[PDB]
Amino acid sequence: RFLKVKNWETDVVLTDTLHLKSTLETGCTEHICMGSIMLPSDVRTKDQLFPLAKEFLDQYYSSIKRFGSKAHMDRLEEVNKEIESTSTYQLKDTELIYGAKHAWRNASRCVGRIQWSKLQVFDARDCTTAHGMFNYICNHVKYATNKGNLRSAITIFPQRTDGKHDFRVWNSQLIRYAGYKQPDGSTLGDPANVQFTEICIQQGWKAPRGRFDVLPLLLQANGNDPELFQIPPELVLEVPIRHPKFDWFKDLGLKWYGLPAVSNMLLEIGGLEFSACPFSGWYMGTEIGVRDYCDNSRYNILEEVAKKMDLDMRKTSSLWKDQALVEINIAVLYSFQSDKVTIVDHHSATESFIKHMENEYRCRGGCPADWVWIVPPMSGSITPVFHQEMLNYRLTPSFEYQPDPWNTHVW
Amino acid sequence: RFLKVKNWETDVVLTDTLHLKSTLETGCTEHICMGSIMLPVRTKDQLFPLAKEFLDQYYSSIKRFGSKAHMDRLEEVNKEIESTSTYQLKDTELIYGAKHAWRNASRCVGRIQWSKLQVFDARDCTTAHGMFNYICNHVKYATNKGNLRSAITIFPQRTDGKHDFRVWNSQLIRYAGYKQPDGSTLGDPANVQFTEICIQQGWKAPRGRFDVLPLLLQANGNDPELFQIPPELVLEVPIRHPKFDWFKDLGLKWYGLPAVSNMLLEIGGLEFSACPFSGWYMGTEIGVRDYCDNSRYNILEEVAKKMDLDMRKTSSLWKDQALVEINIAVLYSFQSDKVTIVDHHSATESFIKHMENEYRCRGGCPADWVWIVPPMSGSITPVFHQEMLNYRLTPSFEYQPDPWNTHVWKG
Ligand code: HEM
Ligand code: HEM
Ligand SMILES: Nc1cccc(CNCc2cccc(OCc3ccc4ccc(N)nc4c3)c2)n1
Ligand SMILES: Nc1cccc(CNCc2cccc(OCc3ccc4ccc(N)nc4c3)c2)n1
Ligand SMILES: C[C@H](O)[C@H](O)[C@H]1CNc2nc(N)[nH]c(=O)c2N1
Ligand SMILES: C[C@H](O)[C@H](O)[C@H]1CNc2nc(N)[nH]c(=O)c2N1
Ligand SMILES: [Zn+2]
Repeated sequence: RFLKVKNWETDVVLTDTLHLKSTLETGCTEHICMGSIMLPSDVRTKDQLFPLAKEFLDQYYSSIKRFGSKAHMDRLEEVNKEIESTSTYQLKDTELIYGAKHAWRNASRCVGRIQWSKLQVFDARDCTTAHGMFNYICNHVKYATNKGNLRSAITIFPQRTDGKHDFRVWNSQLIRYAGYKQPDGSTLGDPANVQFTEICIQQGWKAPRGRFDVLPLLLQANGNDPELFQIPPELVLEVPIRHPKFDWFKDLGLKWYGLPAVSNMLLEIGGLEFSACPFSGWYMGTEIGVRDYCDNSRYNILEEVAKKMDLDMRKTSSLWKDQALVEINIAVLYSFQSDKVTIVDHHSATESFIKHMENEYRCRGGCPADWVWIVPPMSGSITPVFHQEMLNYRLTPSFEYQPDPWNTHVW
Repeated sequence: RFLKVKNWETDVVLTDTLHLKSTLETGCTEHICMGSIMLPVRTKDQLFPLAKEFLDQYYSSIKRFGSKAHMDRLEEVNKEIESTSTYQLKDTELIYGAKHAWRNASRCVGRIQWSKLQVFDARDCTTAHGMFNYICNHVKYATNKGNLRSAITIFPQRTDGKHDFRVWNSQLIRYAGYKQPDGSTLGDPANVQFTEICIQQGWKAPRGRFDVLPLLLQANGNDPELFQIPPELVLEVPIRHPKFDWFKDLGLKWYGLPAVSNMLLEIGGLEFSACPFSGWYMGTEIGVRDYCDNSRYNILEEVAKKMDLDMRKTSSLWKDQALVEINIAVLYSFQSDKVTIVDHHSATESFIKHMENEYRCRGGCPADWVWIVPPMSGSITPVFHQEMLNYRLTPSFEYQPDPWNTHVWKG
């Protein structure tokens, strides 16, 4: 039970002991593996909270080489007393930064984790209003965008108290394109965002009804009704998509935004639940070119591109979809690189992740990793992660999924 | 207890109850997922329950459960076990078992075909020469002048583990590989170790780039013997590209018949250690893995050079572009020569239909996402978006150790 993972391309064997620190559950059993299920899975009682805090503070003081020290025991006692009285507790800034960086470090589905320690943490726990949230988010977007030299960042709004006063960003990402159902049956814009684009309109948002309309922010503070805000356009950096060989590619009229900023997850540190914690990095090209542009349930541009390439679209075995998919992804990378906007291709990112795995096994004893999500959605087996065995287990602090607010909110 | 899987592209939800019939273990636990691990002399004691379970399944399928034929057969097997320590399957039971081992193969995307398997009973075989004759007839039947037919040939079951029948080849038809003194490899790197054993056993190697390996066959626990498959039985396809006239000059060819020969077939507790089976290729097995794995023929560089791509930086996706062209050439060559092949779009679409049908008529379809998703263009195939449950059912195909590591040499 000191498990080993083999890379079948290189025969490198790593030994994993970190999984024995794991606490939460995978969803699998000895009789059935749920590793391809998208998502397995109210306030914390006074009891379950102190063990959670103790375990977190134990690993925090170990990381600063002060395990079993005066400061350690004192902080343990201090939090112990705060919980006994207040039925919760507040993190020190140092603890908050550590917790957020390690929630990313532990995100087994994230291929970009070699960067985990270079995370800018914005403490927004003093925020009280949607207008305040808007201000914090604009500052985040501007800092992270950095005129195309993207920088990772997270903004952490106040923690859940009793489930009635939740801070929530209702958008799934800070920047996403609208989607509208057409009278004929098709969809203009992003089909993934049709219900959200409806809620915004069904809320007051005057939609331009374009193909790439930046959605408004929909911000919930202290559990009140959410509020619409328009992100200043000069803060939304966008890349027009063109192809270094094909001039007609520009004519397609495609663009995408530079900042991937996920805003609907829940950050758990020491038992405390941060329901509003938008975070951002930079794109891997396939997220746009493969999934955003070519998923059948998204922009689904594959037919158009192949047609303009004059490919034989009559039989699947001509691999016209594969041919078009590559060209699309060459264009995305070329466009971002041309406009000096940070982006990583899937070969670079998976090579980086293999090196990160080696680092984590060496300096930490392991790295939880979800093969189903780490292997890119194109050209899987020519990237080094395809041939890498991975162990998936759930460490804390962590980012977790949470329900969509409009299914919960007492309106 | 019921379980649901969701297709996130179509929102189709399916309900699995078949996992309740699962006996064997997955390797996972509630605290770790081993879903990406490649690999996670039975006694009288444990054998009759395994037989009973199989015969219950068998007689259920023919709608004779609890019949006099069912009960008599159970008695007959029981007495045969207690008296002879093992038992013999009827021909009907063997055919059923072999088909269901394929039906239960959670890593196999081609299972829509499972009920159309030609089963060759080779349980009367006694020598390696007899094995050679049985395998030649299998290859001729399966090849069928390019109109491939699925087949399996089943040699005698294990007795005391000291008299195993084994096919030492990993596949019936495979190309030799030769490590050169300068560190380079001629032929197929995947087969260097086996090629060496063959050469040691007296095989005169042509030392070419595409040399069909000899069969190395072990009967009744004796030392294995070498045989050369008649070249007229080995159907091969020269690889050319439909637009690139220079592709032929790469000098590539591949064999037509994929015939895995190193797995163990388990039926009712009986172990068939030699059970070669064959179907037909999905194009990506050759074009992605065989040709473009860095640890295989690895022709990506040559193809990319002859296409004159930007090979300086990976973000030009020269590797991705060359991969698509190679896979176009594989499918084009096979189809032009009327040798059965299936592209990864057709094969995955069929699997989804198979899987839905299995959920309807059987209550489930165990499936290993990590293996079902093709090694290129993963997300533009429908299985990428399909949730799957993996669990172990019997009859089954299992891995077994390579014989050269366990064999006791006679001299
Ligand atoms: C800096 C560059 C980064 C890159 C290239 C990157 C890349 C990726 C990719 C490709 C995925 C798969 C998601 C999908 O395919 O839709 C992913 C997932 C994820 N990323 Fe990273 N990421 C980066 C930064 C970050 C940061 C800064 C955080 C948090 C602070 C983070 C947290 C996560 C999490 C939690 C997931 C998995 C979500 C889930 O469980 O479903 N990532 N990332
Ligand atoms: C009829 C056409 C067939 C096609 C197109 C097909 C396709 C495939 C593919 C692509 C794989 C993944 C293997 C890899 O990528 O290395 C696979 C796995 C497998 N196939 Fe099928 N197959 C076919 C027939 C069969 C037959 C006839 C059998 C047995 C009688 C079989 C049993 C298996 C098994 C047991 C595995 C899992 C191997 C493992 O766990 O390593 N297949 N198949
Ligand atoms: N309908 C629904 C509803 C719920 C869940 C899903 C699953 N749907 C996949 C998904 C959902 C949410 C986020 C996500 O992405 C994660 C992510 C996180 C950080 C990143 C940082 C940088 C970067 N470049 N990418 C990142 C991606 C995937 N679907
Ligand atoms: N280095 C190592 C060492 C140990 C184990 C492995 C696993 N190595 C993958 C593998 C091994 C053997 C066979 C195989 O293939 C399965 C298969 C079965 C039937 C097929 C029918 C048709 C078709 N087209 N393909 C089939 C593939 C995969 N690797
Ligand atoms: C590490 C991982 O288990 C291994 O590389 C697997 C991944 N998925 C695969 N899928 C298929 N079809 N064939 C393979 O050989 C593999 N290899
Ligand atoms: C069915 C499957 O769980 C689902 O489609 C997953 C598969 N792998 C993925 N991998 C990444 N990186 N992102 C995804 O959204 C998904 N989707
Ligand atoms: Zn699992």
